[PDB]
Amino acid sequence: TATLGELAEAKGRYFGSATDNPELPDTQYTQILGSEFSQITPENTMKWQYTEPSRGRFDYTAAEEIVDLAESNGQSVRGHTLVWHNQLPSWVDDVPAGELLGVMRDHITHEVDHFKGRLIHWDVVNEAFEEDGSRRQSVFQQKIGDSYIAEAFKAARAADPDVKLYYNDYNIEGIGPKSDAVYEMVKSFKAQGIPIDGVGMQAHLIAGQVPASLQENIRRFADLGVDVALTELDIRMTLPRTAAKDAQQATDYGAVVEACLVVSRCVGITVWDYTDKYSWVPSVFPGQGAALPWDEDFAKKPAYHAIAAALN
Ligand SMILES: O[C@@H]1[C@@H](O)[C@H](O[C@@H]2CO[C@@H](O)[C@H](O)[C@H]2O)OC[C@H]1O
Ligand SMILES: O[C@@H]1[C@@H](O)[C@H](O[C@@H]2CO[C@@H](O)[C@H](O)[C@H]2O)OC[C@H]1O
Ligand SMILES: [Zn+2]
Ligand SMILES: [Zn+2]
Ligand SMILES: [Zn+2]
Ligand SMILES: [Zn+2]
Ligand SMILES: [Zn+2]
Ligand SMILES: [Zn+2]
Ligand SMILES: [Zn+2]
Repeated sequence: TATLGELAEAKGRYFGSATDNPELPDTQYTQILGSEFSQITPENTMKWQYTEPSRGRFDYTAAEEIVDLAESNGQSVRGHTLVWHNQLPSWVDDVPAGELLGVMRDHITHEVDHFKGRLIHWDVVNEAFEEDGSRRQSVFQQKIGDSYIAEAFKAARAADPDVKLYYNDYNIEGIGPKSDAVYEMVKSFKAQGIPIDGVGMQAHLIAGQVPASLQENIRRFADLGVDVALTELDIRMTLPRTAAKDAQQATDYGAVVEACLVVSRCVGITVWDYTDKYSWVPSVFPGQGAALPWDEDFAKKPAYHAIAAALN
């Protein structure tokens, strides 16, 4: 009957999926992508390695294809991601330290300006913290210093006054050292007038290990004056699949969805793609996989039932 996107929208939220250009030829895949979800996130082609492959020369070719596709289906789009230590073209490291801030600002200005009025959110800075809450020592942190994050958000806001600006990261679903650091940063930004509208919890989880403090963590951020979104949701398991593992995964998805629906400022959920067929998990986590609601043959898993039930 009703799709996840329609059920979510009925409750003032979106339910989307990320997708990548190489997947679009798969007709069965795109059919579900366009009808089941209300929001889309470019999995890769909006990243620095693609949009500014050589200094000062921008390329939005691939990203454009995804945005148009979403627009064709009446789906909103989240920009992802402007500043990140990964998938960064090699020339960025060669930029003289004293010039990096200008370069980062420029990269942000061109990409944000280019998609102005077409996206709902922008993951401005991605994965800036270590698990212990300290700053990740990326090229930006090292050469620009602690203010690089704030400067990135300022630059984004200056290029597009209406798009929601998000700080995105993983392992910040539960209350702990990492989410605490993000919490303090957001608190600091609001105090100093640094633009920031939301926190993106990637939610790359492990079946059976969903943080019990998830709901409370989402709420404390909401109380700070920012929205929250689960941006790259997947719940991986150690292969092979079993009815028991599938069932645990279903319970987990249901719990995650309920946690969001309980908090007024949790605006939506995006799964990092929706079918195991194209999940990034097997590639990065050896021996793990089957992390999405649809399996490799597009069969809806028990996890889908749980999500739909939670959305009601
Ligand atoms: O490159 C990053 C991955 O290393 C990261 O994987 C996180 C590692 O800790 C696990 O507990 C998390 O579940 C897992 O997602 O994900 C983000 C990616 O950019
Ligand atoms: O295909 C892979 C992408 O799905 C992957 O996306 C990253 C996963 O970790 C998250 O923390 C990042 O925000 C997200 O962009 O990047 C690697 C690519 O090979
Ligand atoms: Zn994909
Ligand atoms: Zn090109
Ligand atoms: Zn276009
Ligand atoms: Zn342009
Ligand atoms: Zn704490
Ligand atoms: Zn199957
Ligand atoms: Zn069912």
